[PDB]
Amino acid sequence: GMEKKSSYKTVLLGESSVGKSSIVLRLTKDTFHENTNTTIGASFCTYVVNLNDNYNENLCNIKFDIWDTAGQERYASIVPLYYRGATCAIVVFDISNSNTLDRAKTWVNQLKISSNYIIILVANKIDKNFQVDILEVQKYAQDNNLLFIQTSAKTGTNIKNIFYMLAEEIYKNII
Amino acid sequence: GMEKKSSYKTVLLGESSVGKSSIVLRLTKDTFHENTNTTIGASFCTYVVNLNDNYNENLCNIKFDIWDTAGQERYASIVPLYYRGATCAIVVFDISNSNTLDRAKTWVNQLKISSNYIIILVANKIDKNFQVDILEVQKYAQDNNLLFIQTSAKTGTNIKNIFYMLAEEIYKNII
Ligand SMILES: Nc1nc2c(ncn2[C@@H]2O[C@H](COP(=O)(O)OP(=O)(O)O)[C@@H](O)[C@H]2O)c(=O)[nH]1
Ligand SMILES: Nc1nc2c(ncn2[C@@H]2O[C@H](COP(=O)(O)OP(=O)(O)O)[C@@H](O)[C@H]2O)c(=O)[nH]1
Ligand SMILES: [Cl-]
Ligand SMILES: [Cl-]
Ligand SMILES: [Cl-]
Ligand SMILES: [Cl-]
Repeated sequence: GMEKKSSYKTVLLGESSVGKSSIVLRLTKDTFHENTNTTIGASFCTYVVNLNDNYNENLCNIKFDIWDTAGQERYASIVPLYYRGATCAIVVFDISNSNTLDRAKTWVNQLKISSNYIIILVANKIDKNFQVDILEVQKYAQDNNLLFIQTSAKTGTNIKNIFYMLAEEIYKNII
Repeated sequence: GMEKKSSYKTVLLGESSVGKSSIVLRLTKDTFHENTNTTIGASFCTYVVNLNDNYNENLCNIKFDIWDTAGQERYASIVPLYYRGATCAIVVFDISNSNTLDRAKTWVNQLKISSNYIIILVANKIDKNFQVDILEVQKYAQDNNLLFIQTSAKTGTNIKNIFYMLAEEIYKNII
C-alpha cells in the first residue's frame, strides 16, 4: 500500500462506556448525550475530511467508513468482521478508567499482528477531573508507533482532529 | 462505480446446508467433503481470476475477498457486516430443497435495496437426482437482472465459473 480508495474502512474499537457512540454523535451531528443506550443492530457512519480545507485535489478528499464495534468487541468470532480490510483503527479508552486502557493495549497488539493498520489511540473524557498517566500513554504510543490524541466528546475537543490526523496519514501513505 | 480495487469484497450467502463451505473448499483446495461441520469463527478466503488466462493487463487480474456468512445469515444485526462495501454477492441455494430457494429470493430482494451489488444466484447440488424448476429459477434471475449458474461442489461443475462470470462483470463495470 497504499492504494487510493473511494472510502477507507475504519474500525472504531474500545471497551463499552469509553465514548465511541459519543465520538460518532459529536463528529457527525455536533451533539452530545450525557446518557446513552445500548446499540440496536450494526453501527456505521461516514465522514469526509478534505485536507485542503498543498495537497493534490484528487487524493486529498478522504472519506471514512466508520464501523463502531458498539459491544461486538466482546465476541472473538464477530470482531474480525470489523478488522478485515480496514485501513484505520481508532482504539479508544477512558482516561478515568484504567481498565479500559489495559484492554486498548491488548487490542493494539492484536491489530499490529492482524494487518497493516493506521492506528490512532484515543484518550477520551479528558474533560473529567485521571486514572492513567498520560506521559506513560504517550510513551506507549511512541513505542508502538501509534498516532495519539486526547479528546472530549462532551466538549468537542479534538474529535474532528482524530480524523484530520488519520487523513494526513492516509495521504502520506498514498503519496 | 466502478472504481478499480486491489480486491473485491464478496459475500457468500445462503441457508445452512446449501453448500457454501463446499464451494469454498472445491474452489480453493480442489477438494470435497461429504460430511461437514459447523464453522468455528469468521470464515474468509481469497481467490484470483486472471481474465487473460483481449483484456487490459492492469484491470483484468481480479482478486476476490470471500466472506462466507457460514451461519451468521440467521442474525439480522450481524449480516450487514457481510454486505457493507461488498462488490459481489453470491446467493446459493440447493436444487433439492425448495425452502432454500425461497430464502435466497428474500436475500436477493434485501441486497437489491441495500446497495449496488453484482449478484450471482447459484443453483448448487445439481449432481443430485430437483425440488425446484430450473426454468422458473432462470426466469426469476432474468426478471431480477441477476447472473445465474448451476453448480456442483461435489463434482466441481461450474465452481470456478461462478467467479469467472463475476470477474467478467466487474471488468465490464470498471470499463
Ligand atoms: N464526561 C464525558 N462523558 C462522556 C464522554 N464521552 C462519552 N461520555 C459518556 O460516557 C457514557 C458512555 O458513552 P458511549 O458513547 O455510550 O460509549 P461507548 O459504549 O464506547 O459507545 C455516556 O454516559 C456518555 O455521555 C466525554 O468525552 N466526556
Ligand atoms: N451432492 C452434493 N452434496 C453437497 C454439495 N455441496 C455440499 N454438499 C453437502 O451438503 C452438506 C452441507 O454442505 P456445506 O458446505 O457445509 O453447506 P453450508 O452450510 O452452506 O456451508 C455437506 O454434507 C456437503 O458434503 C454438492 O454440490 N453436491
Ligand atoms: Cl460525565
Ligand atoms: Cl444512545
Ligand atoms: Cl450428497
Ligand atoms: Cl467441515
